[PDB]
Amino acid sequence: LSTITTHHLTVPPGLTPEEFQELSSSIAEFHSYRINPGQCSSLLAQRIHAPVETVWTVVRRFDKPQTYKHFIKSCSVGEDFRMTVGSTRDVTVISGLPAATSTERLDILDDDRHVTGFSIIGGDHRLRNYRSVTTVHGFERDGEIWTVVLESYVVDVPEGNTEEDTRLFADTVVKLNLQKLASVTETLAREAG
Amino acid sequence: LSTITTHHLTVPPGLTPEEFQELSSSIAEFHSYRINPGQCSSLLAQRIHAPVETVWTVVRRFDKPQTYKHFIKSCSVGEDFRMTVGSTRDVTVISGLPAATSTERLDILDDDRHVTGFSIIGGDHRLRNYRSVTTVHGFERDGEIWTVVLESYVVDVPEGNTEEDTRLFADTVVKLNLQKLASVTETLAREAG
Ligand SMILES: CC1=CC(=O)CC(C)(C)[C@@]1(O)/C=C/C(C)=C\C(=O)O
Ligand SMILES: CC1=CC(=O)CC(C)(C)[C@@]1(O)/C=C/C(C)=C\C(=O)O
Repeated sequence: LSTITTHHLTVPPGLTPEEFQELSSSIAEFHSYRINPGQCSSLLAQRIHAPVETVWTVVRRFDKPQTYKHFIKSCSVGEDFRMTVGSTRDVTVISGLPAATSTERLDILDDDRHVTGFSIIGGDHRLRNYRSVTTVHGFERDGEIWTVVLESYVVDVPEGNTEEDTRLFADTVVKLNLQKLASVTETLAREAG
Repeated sequence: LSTITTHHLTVPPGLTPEEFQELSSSIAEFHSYRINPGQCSSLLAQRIHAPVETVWTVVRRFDKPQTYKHFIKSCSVGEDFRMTVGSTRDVTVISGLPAATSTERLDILDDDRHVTGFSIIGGDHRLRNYRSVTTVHGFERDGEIWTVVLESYVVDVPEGNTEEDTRLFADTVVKLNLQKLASVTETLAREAG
């Protein structure tokens, strides 16, 4: 029947084992899900050579996904938008023609622990039951500093598609956006200001 | 009625004016098209800190688009594939679910001038009449060497879509793949071998 994910029990690509062992409790706490037979889930990681708060300042901007995500034509939150759990955004995504619309809900926002997450709750695309969580972590070794971002999701496998294609699609989207996040924040860190 | 494109008469993003003035004859020769009212066309550029042949070795691999393009699940050319004008490839693209299929024809392959191009001639997506050309150019200044890649396309604007969304879609795809090309070839150049 239902199962618990195992992301917190194996090393995700692009993470070292030493890094994983430092993150294993966070992965258990924030990146575990109970999933049903029609669902899949994945955990992706991205190392970033920038301080945590530099990365978090970008990651946390629910109303400006275009700043670290590809193919965002627009994102609207409506005036009086205040960043609070339950707020929603309408994203127009130009990954194809016509452009897709995704309505997304802010699920988590913890500025102290550097955790956020959202759920897709409308739109005209095929990803159903999509929910993701992103956490940001600082590392240090001999005075050197870096960040690891972890992003996991759960989603329904769409009718007529395999889990492997579903995971390949969502994994590729998340991985490429994490690479943009790394570039944007490493540029920020390099240039200071 | 029909018009000639003007890419060879203005500076595309990410190119310096000095670079453009060196490339203007190539842009006129390889990146100009006669287009009809229902069509749009764009020219994109990418500077790469690697020698021309390092970039060209990758650009020229019609059967391995996955090496510098995002979201390629597979590409099949069939046994006895020989790289000749008229050869075709079946690309499966995982930019959405279900994955798209594009059947593409090799239009140009000039290893001396570093020119290639392809036309989409089948599949189950919406891009109709898509044709692109890619050229690769070497620059030198005071012993320093770099490459510029130019990629242009012509495509039909799909029913119910604006030219601006059509250009935004194709421009973003091409720009992001040119960035992967730059990363892949700059890594190659940095590591030599
Ligand atoms: C890029 C794209 C293409 C689709 O077909 C679905 C949807 C529009 C939701 C999406 O924005 C997917 C976004 C995902 C998976 C994650 C994110 O944004 O963190
Ligand atoms: C990424 C993608 C999404 C689509 O919806 C159309 C198609 C499948 C053709 C495509 O491969 C487009 C590829 C383009 C424009 C250029 C290329 O490859 O040089």
